[PDB]
Amino acid sequence: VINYVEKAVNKLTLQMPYQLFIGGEFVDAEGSKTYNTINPTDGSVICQVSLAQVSDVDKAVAAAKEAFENGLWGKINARDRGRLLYRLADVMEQHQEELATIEALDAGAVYTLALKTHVGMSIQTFRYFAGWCDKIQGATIPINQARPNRNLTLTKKEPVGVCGIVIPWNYPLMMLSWKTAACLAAGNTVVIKPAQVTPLTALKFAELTLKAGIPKGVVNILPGSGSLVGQRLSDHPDVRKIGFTGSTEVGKHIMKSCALSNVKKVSLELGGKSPLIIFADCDLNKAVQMGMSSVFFNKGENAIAAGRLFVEESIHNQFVQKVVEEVEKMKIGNPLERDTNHGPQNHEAHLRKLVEYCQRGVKEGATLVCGGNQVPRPGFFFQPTVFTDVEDHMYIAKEESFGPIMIISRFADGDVDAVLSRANATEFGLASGVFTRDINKALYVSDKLQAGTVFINTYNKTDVAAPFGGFKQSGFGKDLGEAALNEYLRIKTVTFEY
Amino acid sequence: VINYVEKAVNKLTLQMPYQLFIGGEFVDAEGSKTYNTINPTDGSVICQVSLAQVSDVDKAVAAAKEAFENGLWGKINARDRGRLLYRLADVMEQHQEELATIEALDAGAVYTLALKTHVGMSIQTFRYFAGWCDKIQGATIPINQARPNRNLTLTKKEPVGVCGIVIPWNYPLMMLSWKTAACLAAGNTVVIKPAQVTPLTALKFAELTLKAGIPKGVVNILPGSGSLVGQRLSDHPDVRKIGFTGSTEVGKHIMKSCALSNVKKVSLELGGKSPLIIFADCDLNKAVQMGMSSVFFNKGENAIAAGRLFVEESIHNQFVQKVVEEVEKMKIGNPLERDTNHGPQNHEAHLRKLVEYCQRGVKEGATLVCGGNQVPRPGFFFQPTVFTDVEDHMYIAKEESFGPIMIISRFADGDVDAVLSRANATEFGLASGVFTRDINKALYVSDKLQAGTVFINTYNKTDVAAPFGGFKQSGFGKDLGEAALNEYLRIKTVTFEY
Amino acid sequence: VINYVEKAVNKLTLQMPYQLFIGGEFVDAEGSKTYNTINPTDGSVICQVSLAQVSDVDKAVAAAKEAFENGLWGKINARDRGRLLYRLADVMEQHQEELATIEALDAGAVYTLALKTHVGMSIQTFRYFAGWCDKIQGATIPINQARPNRNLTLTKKEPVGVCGIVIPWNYPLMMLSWKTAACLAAGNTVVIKPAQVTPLTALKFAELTLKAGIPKGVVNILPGSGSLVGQRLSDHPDVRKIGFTGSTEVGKHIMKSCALSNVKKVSLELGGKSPLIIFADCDLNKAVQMGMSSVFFNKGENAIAAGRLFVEESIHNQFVQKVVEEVEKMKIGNPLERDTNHGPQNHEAHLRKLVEYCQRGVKEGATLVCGGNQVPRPGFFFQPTVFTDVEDHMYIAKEESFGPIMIISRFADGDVDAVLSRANATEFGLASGVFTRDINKALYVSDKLQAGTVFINTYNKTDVAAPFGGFKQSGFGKDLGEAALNEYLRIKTVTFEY
Amino acid sequence: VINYVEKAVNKLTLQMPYQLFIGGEFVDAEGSKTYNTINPTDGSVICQVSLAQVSDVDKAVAAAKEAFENGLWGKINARDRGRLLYRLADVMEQHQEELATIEALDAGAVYTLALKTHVGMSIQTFRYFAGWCDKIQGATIPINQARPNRNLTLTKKEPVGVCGIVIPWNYPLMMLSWKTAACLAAGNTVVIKPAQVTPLTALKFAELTLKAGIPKGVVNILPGSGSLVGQRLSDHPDVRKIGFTGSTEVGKHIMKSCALSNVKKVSLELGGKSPLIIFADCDLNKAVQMGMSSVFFNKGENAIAAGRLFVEESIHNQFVQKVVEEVEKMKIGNPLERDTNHGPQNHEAHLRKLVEYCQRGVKEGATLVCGGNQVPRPGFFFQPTVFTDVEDHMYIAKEESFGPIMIISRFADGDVDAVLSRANATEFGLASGVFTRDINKALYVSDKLQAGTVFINTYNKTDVAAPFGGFKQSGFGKDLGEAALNEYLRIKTVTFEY
Repeated sequence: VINYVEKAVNKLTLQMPYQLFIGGEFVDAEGSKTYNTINPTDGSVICQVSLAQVSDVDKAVAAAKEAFENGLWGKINARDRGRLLYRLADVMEQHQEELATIEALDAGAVYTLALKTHVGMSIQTFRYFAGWCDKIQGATIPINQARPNRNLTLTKKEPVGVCGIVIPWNYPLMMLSWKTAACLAAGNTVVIKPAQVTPLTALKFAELTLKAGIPKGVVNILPGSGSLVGQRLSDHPDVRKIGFTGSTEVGKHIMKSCALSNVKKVSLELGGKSPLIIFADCDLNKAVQMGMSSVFFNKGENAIAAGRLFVEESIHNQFVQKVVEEVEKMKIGNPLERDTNHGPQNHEAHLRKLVEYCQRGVKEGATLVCGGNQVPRPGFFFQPTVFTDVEDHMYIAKEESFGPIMIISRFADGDVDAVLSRANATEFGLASGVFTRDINKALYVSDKLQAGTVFINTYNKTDVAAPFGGFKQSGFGKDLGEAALNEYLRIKTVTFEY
Repeated sequence: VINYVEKAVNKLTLQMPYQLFIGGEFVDAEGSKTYNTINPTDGSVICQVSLAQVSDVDKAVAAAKEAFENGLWGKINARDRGRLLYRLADVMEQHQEELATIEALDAGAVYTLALKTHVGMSIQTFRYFAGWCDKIQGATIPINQARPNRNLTLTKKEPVGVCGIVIPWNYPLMMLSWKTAACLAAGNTVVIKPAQVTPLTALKFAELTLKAGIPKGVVNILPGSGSLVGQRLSDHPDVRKIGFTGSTEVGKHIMKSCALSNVKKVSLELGGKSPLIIFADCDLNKAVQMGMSSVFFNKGENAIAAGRLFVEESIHNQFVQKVVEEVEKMKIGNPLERDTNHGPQNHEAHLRKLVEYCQRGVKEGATLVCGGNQVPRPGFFFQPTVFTDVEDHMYIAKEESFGPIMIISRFADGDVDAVLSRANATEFGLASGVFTRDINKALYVSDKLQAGTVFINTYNKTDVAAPFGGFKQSGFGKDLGEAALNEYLRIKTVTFEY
Repeated sequence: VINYVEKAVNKLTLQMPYQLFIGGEFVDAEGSKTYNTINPTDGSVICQVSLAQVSDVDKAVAAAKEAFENGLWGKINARDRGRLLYRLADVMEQHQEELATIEALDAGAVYTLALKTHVGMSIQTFRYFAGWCDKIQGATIPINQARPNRNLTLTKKEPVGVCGIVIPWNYPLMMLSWKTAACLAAGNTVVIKPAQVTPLTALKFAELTLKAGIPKGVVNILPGSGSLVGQRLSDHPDVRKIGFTGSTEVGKHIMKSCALSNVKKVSLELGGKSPLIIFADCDLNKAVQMGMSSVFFNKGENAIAAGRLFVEESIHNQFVQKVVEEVEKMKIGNPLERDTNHGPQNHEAHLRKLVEYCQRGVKEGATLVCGGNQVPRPGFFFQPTVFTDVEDHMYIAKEESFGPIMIISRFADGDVDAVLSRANATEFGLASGVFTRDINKALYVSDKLQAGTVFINTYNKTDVAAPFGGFKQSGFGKDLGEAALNEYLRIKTVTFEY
Repeated sequence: VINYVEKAVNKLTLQMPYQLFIGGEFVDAEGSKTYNTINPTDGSVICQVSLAQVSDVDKAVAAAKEAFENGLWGKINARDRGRLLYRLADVMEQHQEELATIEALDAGAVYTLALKTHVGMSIQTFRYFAGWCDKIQGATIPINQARPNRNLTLTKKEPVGVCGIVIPWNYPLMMLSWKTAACLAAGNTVVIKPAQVTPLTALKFAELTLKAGIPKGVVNILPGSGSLVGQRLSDHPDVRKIGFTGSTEVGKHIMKSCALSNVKKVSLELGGKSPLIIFADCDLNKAVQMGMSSVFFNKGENAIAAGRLFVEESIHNQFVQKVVEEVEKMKIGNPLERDTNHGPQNHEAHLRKLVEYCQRGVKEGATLVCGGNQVPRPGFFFQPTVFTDVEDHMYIAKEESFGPIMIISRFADGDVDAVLSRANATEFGLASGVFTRDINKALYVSDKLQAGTVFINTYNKTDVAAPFGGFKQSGFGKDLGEAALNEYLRIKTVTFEY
């Protein structure tokens, strides 16, 4: 039997695992060490969670290696790996209310959105990839013939083997799902590190894999310190790939560590400063609605949020009046209250960073139109904010808030290429967008924008079939889509002579 | 007008550029510095070659950058880019004897082999990749629809931008062309660092890009020091991809610097210790021919040369006897002479290295059945060598020689799984092969071998359409085939709502 | 409520629909016309079944058209259409014991096989294709830019629309599943025509689509005379694709009909005379079992069965001696009994042709080693048959039997192209096989065989991922695999200038 | 030596073969039968051309079948096949002035346009398809494993064999180039039947294949009666694929014949009546330019000609007036005059049909704004024509004219779905267009149009990489694009057990 932290909320009896998941069992960390996970709604401790040690990482991994090399996962039909992954998806759906509640407690996700998206997309993610398992194909290739002889050349797609994935705290389960589904669809086994601040949906997902019959060893979760577990996953000789989403500096270190050990393959999503250009000839109310969302969605803790809105001169003031009208209507509150629109930031230290951030924006000269402060109520809520008169040299033009702060700039009537470089000046390139009703503009603007995603007349419109990843200092590699699969596959060439 | 080093050799008149190619002109390095390049057939100094300085690397990068962003190459149709690359290939052909002659002098490549393979394949590459330009396609993806609205999602494959590629010395022009043709075809610009010890066909090549009409600044070439130029390209914040083939420790470092600067994408080809497994049921005469070749091809300076031969008990002795018989017959000598089937080694330091290498095999217990020493003639020639009684723990069973040293162990009659396991006991994984007439062992062994390429009843049969790359510590990324392009393209997702 | 035929048998209580399925409701045919369906184990009348007339064909088409054009199926996400098909597969799984049993009474399929294979594969078929729904992608293409402007070119894969599929009687549910599942996955709607002699499992399937939530009109089934429904569907101006499996004469007329109406798309799969070539170096006992199965599986009623076995002189006599011993251990009997392994032929008329066929086999000079006659018992059973001494010019060497008739020819030891030649001297070309331990023989033999599928050391090894169709007069077009989707999709090219 | 018709014209001495081209040699038809080919600039006989008889067809097929089965074309590497086809484009380039004059003579194509587009695009198509040869690739597929044994499934893509292709007269060289290039690229051989009224460029083409090194018998050409040649090819037992482009009645008959003989494969491109919908928010003047071209290009002799312009009510009259302004500026005359805009129709009988068509438009109530007549001068000119007040039931609203006839209908402001019905109420569906500055209608009208090509803010912008073909009664199959290659290839699934 599994030890749970029981807790009655949202009409529910939650049963939450709080330990390391290694080898298909929940165990305490070495020397029973633990740490506190914190509910951002009121500041309380939710419980104590195991704190992984170097020798626990070694066990997660030995188990991942054994499951891959000798266990069932590596011996069964691609189609059957499909079945299992599609079953895990049914289980996740059977437990959806419970997972969205846990994600609301653990991470401050407004409960309606945690159902429809955090958990909703998690489920689509496994179901999509399960589809791929028996549809991953190699090639036969018509090479030159060694006459008087004959040659056949074919390629076999194979799994890379044991993989370490490190997940961010903005959407704990969904991001777990994005990287894990693809990784396992390709026939790998995995050691997962959820962020230190958000371990709970990972741990419950762990248990679901048991409920789903996924073979002992295939999934191993290690909550705890990022630089203890992330570091060792990178150095380890039996790990062949690291998937990393997170901060830039930590990214660089990770790739560096991958290089120094065994030249493991590495993915990196290091956030962004995504531009959104809004011309005069767009549909303005809709630009307001979608503009607001491009910033405020999931309390701005969103690696592709619009980090700079460039609004055409002649509609700028009208756009700002309208955004202010609508911001006053958002309902800030507890994530479990059904009428809540805008919930807490994820943890305390981020709320501090948000405060410091808008302090500095005011200092350096920008115009603060609303918000900027902690909301006066318990927990870690932050007021939806709007800056105008942002000039390209300001820190709030260069830096990623990861919070609900709308940073607006003007550009001149009909002045396309100039606004284009302003928008391209960054060393990020994770996403971008443009609103206009003119087709020429839209097409042209999407060619020139130096970002991995261009949204046209919509925003935050990701999908499990559509690949996701940045250019430049946002990193490289994709999550979601056929393309995702390639990070977790290796290609073998086989050339016969006969 | 271009300065040349003129030489009457091989019934032609080589006219060799010897300088830096930067932005369309041959120029001297900073401070007019130069180094000598040496002819391995006689020990003499072919000529003086510019020695590239940090400020030159930067000038080469700035010109690659201008050409990508504001040059014609970035404006022209994909079809016309293809045209230009087919032209280049025609020019290369028109100069085939000169290029193979240059390569004979600079690298010691036997002229016939050079003409057929080094240059032949080179020309095939540019031809192959030429036809890819206007067939590089993206996708349209049926995403869930934001009803009542509609969504179109598509992808654009786009060039990554300024690239830097670092070429080894074993097939100077060929290796250059494997990497450049793919890079160029995807629409990038390039800065190429050929090995210090082999700069010559790379500068001739550069002159040819001029004959071909490749716009100024698309190709730039920088002979010089490996660390000086490699390190600078790795750090430069305008470079976005490194392609690298070379030694383990250098590669790791390259990958490190890529991480610590701007998360530039990277590729690593790091050689191997490739196992070749020979079963008593193969055609034995053919196995001696192909087996010998698997080692001695291009005097062993070959990244997928067979590092270890495992030969079945029942035929081990008859197999050795026959190899020895056939080695006696090889004419070693001047690469320019028609009779010659074995050139000198590339350079002096690699020859001394092969000498230490075989002493070391003897000290540790392996039988030295022939060769082992420098051939007593001018230049840097090495004896085709054969070792037997080689135990799994020996240094020469683990380390990559890069020379003509066939290294043979036995295995037990019947013992399939056992041998696979010893063949897989390396942290290399570049290539492998199996000889046998049995369909069942061939398919099974090819599954179980842990390497990027598996040759079945042939060896060294690469082709411009078949992807080439390692697993484990041989690195990652592919040269050749369609897969090679994915290394030099990026995917932008455009998602419209309407 | 639905009118059933109830039947207690095999320890279940069968509930079998028996009417036209049209617009999601079972209805009687024009003027209440009916015909009888005969149990082949005993010749009795299972029941009356509706007899579709012309006005019914139009009603079914008119329903499919409305459901494609205005109903949910043409409006939902590709992703969700996936879910409906995975759901249909789970419903078929839930009624699996019952479907196997209807297939036993209706088609004389041995129960244990009907369950593992007819039903089994049918489930995989819907699971596999449900997978494709949202992995069906078009392209983005790099056309020449109309300077000084820009062009964008993409392709959208769209459904074809209303399809008619005509299903054979050999594996009724399975072959329905084959063509239906791909058709639906691509977003089409369908009118299905099962074989006059095997309507039952189709009609029960029609009911299960109700349980799965498939919108009304998407599936429609019309039992009846093949030549009336078949005729009308292929004439109808609102049907845009016929998928057909059946005989040459009928297939031909159908294609002719598609042309004279509205130039509908067609696929044709017209049977086979598949050569199996058995080499002396093969594993003789496996060769015998796989040989047995190659002819006897599903009492030979199988478009891909080995209709000639060529055996190498040195092992011919020993092969026949063994085949005969095995033929003799075959238990013949009621498909419902656990220990039966050779059930009755599908229907009387077919049984009669099998009789006529061996009459001519004997008349024309072939040695009849065993069987070749109706088993004396009731219903329609036929005796496992083996002919040896078959000469190329003979009727039984040219015409497909589609019964359990093994037809053997010698070929001279070591004569490969000569037998290849004989194996290819047919206007069929649907499948083939070679048994041999020689990789070289195996690979060469598979190049040279003029056939849609080549098996190597196995036979009847179809898989839902592996495309299935013939060359020459056996047809064109694939079932199964990614290739299947192509027969049911159109490609639209969109070219913008901007 | 070949027999020429020598003509000094357009500063050149043309050398025009006039014989049948069978097996690499030009020859008279059976009993030397000939027919004349008429210059439509002045109605003069150009010269007499051989007239293919049945025996002749058979000879050509046999020469193709021999070349495919046993000749060089069949044994070479796909890469070497690529090369020859590239050489073929080069020879055509060197002859490009000559071919364009020949086409100006035989087809009345304006010389400037024959050079740039008729011949230019031909040159492109060969170049395009040459690149595809060594890049046509099969699959390796993850099927379920027959445990404890193992399985390998792969697909080989192979040629179909002898093809027959029937070429229309409107762009004789170009159309021939379209089908022949992909056909040859895929590995097959061919009998090409040019239009009876336009043999000359096809025959000049055949000479060129000689110069190019195409093996004797890969390309066979048979000028003469359409019924005689095309009908024989369709029934021939040794032909395996027909590619047909022309008229609906002849197309239907062709498909029928493929069915009746051996179920050979068939493509049909059967013309269009393609709608071009112009919205009031377009650029008015670009619309009048692109609009005029959409109809008048190549004298209206164009399968994707805009057969109806639907102009939004509010901009109609301004549009019709501007169009009249511009039609009066078009210069009419000799195809060799370098300032000609509009040349003669292709032949008398078509001129005569243009005349009748226009009478009929007026008779049924449409408004003749200009033209609708033979231009009085020698040869077969027809006036550029504008019709207005066209209504949905009229004959000229339904029938394809294939002449230079603008047929305009108004449509009510701010309806969109209602103009789509009108644009879709034809049984043609080859092409279509939308002019609009508004992205939302553009993307939506592109989905909704039932045609194989949608131009958006441009027209007639085909391209060798972009697939061309029809839906509904326009036929099926593609020319141009990767997807054309699959009309000419078959797939072999090969399945191992081991």
